[PDB]
Amino acid sequence: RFLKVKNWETDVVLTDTLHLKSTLETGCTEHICMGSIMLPVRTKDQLFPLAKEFLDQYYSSIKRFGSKAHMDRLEEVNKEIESTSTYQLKDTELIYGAKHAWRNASRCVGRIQWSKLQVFDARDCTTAHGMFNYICNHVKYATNKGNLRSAITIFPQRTDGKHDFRVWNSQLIRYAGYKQPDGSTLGDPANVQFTEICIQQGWKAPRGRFDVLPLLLQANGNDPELFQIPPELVLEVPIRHPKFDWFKDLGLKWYGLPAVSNMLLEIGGLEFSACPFSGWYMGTEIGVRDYCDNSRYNILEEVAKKMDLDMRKTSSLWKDQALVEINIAVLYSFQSDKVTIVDHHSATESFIKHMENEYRCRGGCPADWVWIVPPMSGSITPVFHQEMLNYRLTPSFEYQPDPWNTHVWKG
Amino acid sequence: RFLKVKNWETDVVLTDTLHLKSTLETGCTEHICMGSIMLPTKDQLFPLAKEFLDQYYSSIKRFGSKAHMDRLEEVNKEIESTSTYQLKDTELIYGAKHAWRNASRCVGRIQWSKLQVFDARDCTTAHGMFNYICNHVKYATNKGNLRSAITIFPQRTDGKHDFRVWNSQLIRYAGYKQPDGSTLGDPANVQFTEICIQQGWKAPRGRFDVLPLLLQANGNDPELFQIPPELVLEVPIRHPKFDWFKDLGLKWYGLPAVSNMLLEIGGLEFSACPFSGWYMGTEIGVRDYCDNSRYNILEEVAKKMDLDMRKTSSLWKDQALVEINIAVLYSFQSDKVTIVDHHSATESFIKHMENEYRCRGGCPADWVWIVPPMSGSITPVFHQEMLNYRLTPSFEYQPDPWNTHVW
Ligand code: HEM
Ligand code: HEM
Ligand SMILES: Nc1cccc(C[C@@H]2CNC[C@@H]2OCCNCCc2cccc(F)c2)n1
Ligand SMILES: Nc1cccc(C[C@@H]2CNC[C@@H]2OCCNCCc2cccc(F)c2)n1
Ligand SMILES: C[C@H](O)[C@H](O)[C@H]1CNc2nc(N)[nH]c(=O)c2N1
Ligand SMILES: C[C@H](O)[C@H](O)[C@H]1CNc2nc(N)[nH]c(=O)c2N1
Ligand SMILES: [Zn+2]
Repeated sequence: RFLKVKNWETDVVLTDTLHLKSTLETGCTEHICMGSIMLPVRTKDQLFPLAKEFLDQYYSSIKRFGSKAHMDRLEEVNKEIESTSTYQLKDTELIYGAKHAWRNASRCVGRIQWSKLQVFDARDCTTAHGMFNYICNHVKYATNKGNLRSAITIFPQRTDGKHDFRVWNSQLIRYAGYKQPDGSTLGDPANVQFTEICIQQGWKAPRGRFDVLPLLLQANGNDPELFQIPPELVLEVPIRHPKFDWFKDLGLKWYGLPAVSNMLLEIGGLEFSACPFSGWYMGTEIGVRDYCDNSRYNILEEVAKKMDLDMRKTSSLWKDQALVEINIAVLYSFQSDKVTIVDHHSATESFIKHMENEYRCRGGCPADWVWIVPPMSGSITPVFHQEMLNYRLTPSFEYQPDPWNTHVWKG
Repeated sequence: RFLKVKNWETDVVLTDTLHLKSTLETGCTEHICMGSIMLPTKDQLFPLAKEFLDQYYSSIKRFGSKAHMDRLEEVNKEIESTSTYQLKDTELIYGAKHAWRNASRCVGRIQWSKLQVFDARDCTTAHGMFNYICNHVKYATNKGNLRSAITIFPQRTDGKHDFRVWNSQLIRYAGYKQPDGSTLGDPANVQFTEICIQQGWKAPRGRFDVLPLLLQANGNDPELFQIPPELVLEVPIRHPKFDWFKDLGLKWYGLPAVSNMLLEIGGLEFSACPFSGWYMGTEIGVRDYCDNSRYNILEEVAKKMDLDMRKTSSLWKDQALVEINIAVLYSFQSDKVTIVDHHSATESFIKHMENEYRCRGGCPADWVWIVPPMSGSITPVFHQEMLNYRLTPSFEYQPDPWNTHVW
């Protein structure tokens, strides 16, 4: 079967055949669409078929499908599964797998970059201290003094689900949040609960608006342990505005390295529950979401106050006005300090070209419109007008529940 | 079976059961989501009629009453004999209000029960259609104090005798291709603007020429009529701070009135059913003015603002977009023509959702259309999970008639 997507701005029509390779379920049915729902121990039995699909994909990509080397590898993996109930990926397979999870990530606007990914193999890691060292190195390599490079660090896979490696932080670098007795929050409201766990674990909190959280790291299913990232490894940008000189006195800064640490990487049936990865920011993630969400730093009022905007009626678009200025400041600040950042115009335009290329060479590009369209100025970006098909390919990145909800405390 | 929706800003969780009454198909499967795709007999008619009359009699609290049973028999007898049936006035009013209530792409449904219904089922000619339409336009406009309305022409029969309004909206501006290579006026309507000239319209060939109506009665060839200019309320666009803005020569019409959809009530198909409410500001200022394939005015506005258009990262498009939208709202407000901003509209829709969850057990909603085309995440709808499903009565898209009609 063949499915068409249309771009309503250009009349370009594309044909999807790749969706035929899709296995996992979407959440949707013929009766209900769940496209805006945020979240819609394997046996030998189910594992070998998952391994086989994967290795067939891998061997096709290197143009060796059906080769003696392909067949020997199937036999070898088969025999490893029947003997040990699991198997180990070769380095080449791990790299290919991790690149493809990113390529298959339908919510990611940054995928033009998928084939340039530094893979760090951390499968020999055994302790929390080991994990801290690997992560420090990842941070330093990725930051590259402002000239950001994409990377992922892959810790040992799940075995019986009782010995999982996990990073408890949702991102490697994030700011503390402190709920006050009067109901107000200091710092990032998104991180209150995690900040609380850190404090209970023995973190001494500075209690300011921008305290970089400590890493909380779990190796081999053990209770997690705290570590401070060396501050000299944590690149930060003070936010100022090209024309507004009072902007600096708001006291805003942000970190340069966005690095997701709470997802699960699946490759050929194997589950890597600790696989932190990082790229670089699109400006709107900080300027729109982190600064302007009501449940985040929520700076719209204060910025609009200082701007002397008419704040008495929403119909003045004071919020919209202040939002643009904040986002201008973020892009200007990163650019001035030579820290890699991309604006939402350039990022969406590059995504469109990537997507078209993927249709020509791969037969499709799964994409989640709800996420791909930026959270400001939607329809003046070309993605707004782009019909997209969303479906699940493996290898993949998956959401996993926060570990403090599941962990068996050992004491 | 019982599904939950979460708002990620407020933590409010709502439970949906209304979807279990869902009937039509979405386009999506377990393998593929099509959420962002724009277009994804006697035996057949009676279940549809029964389903409808059951919900109608349930709504007036007479489910399983004698009047209920009597009406089901009457409609069944009429189908068996005539191969169709006619709605009581009460059933028409209810059906049309509920089609709006079930419209998952409509942010404005808080208003659903205040809908003036104009029964035009006795219409027989294009001239008749024109008279009903002018009356609709004048009633709804109300000198700027807009009132929601729909006018409903006769239902489909053998399908060779359809009533259709060929315009996509009652009021829209002409579009003309030029030797120059570019486009004058609204590029969205070029094709239609040509069909009108092909039918004998003398086009003024300006930037903002109100199009003629092109009305099809009883499956006949369609005819042209100019809406009396004094009935088309228009708004000149100025900025509260930028003096120069007015010199761009921009204006828009006050009445949005969708005329190309198909209203389905209890299995019956009303193919000409123009309806109207009032504008959310972004439709005009973001989409009509700034879409690249529309009036596409960002380039010119940014130039007057003397912004740095050298690089995309100066956010010059974004700055201009905001001012253009401030102007649209200000102009409408100054001339006392109803308009709603996207903040107030989306806030209203959240309240409507909560009302519908407690009262009805849910609210079908299409997040891709509900979230405004600017400033998405600073409106509350961005953070609201929504479930999308199809209920009847409903409004459905139908293809442009010129593709289908034979002359
Ligand atoms: C290289 C520059 C990149 C840019 C500009 C970029 C852009 C983005 C953005 C804006 C989002 C949505 C962010 C949000 O709203 O939370 C996203 C999501 C995502 N991206 Fe990227 N990305 C980049 C690199 C990467 C890399 C290196 C990976 C993994 C190897 C990745 C995988 C993902 C995944 C799995 C999601 C979904 C996250 C979730 O479900 O929470 N991206 N991308
Ligand atoms: C009272 C003021 C109203 C407001 C502010 C409003 C708002 C909107 C908006 C912003 C859209 C998206 C339109 C677009 O972007 O093209 C929409 C779509 C729609 N609305 Fe409303 N609405 C109003 C009244 C009505 C009425 C009176 C009806 C029917 C009786 C209606 C039924 C619909 C339908 C069927 C759609 C989807 C149209 C399509 O698929 O093209 N709305 N509404
Ligand atoms: N899948 C889910 C489910 C629930 C929650 C979440 C994280 C939310 C999504 N939105 C806010 C927060 O996620 C914030 C982190 N997102 C950064 C993604 C990114 C950008 C650039 C480079 C790179 F490597 C990675 N995900
Ligand atoms: N369902 C479809 C499919 C294809 C095309 C379309 C019309 C397009 C969609 N997007 C722009 C244009 O629709 C025209 C604008 N629609 C106005 C909706 C509205 C607002 C306020 C009051 C009221 F009565 C009606 N619909
Ligand atoms: C409910 C809704 O799905 C949710 O707010 C989504 C919408 N789109 C998003 N898009 C991105 N990129 N990131 C997000 O966190 C969200 N949140
Ligand atoms: C491809 C995508 O579905 C298309 O651009 C949609 C997106 N959301 C929309 N939302 C509204 N309200 N109106 C539209 O015309 C569109 N267009
Ligand atoms: Zn879907």
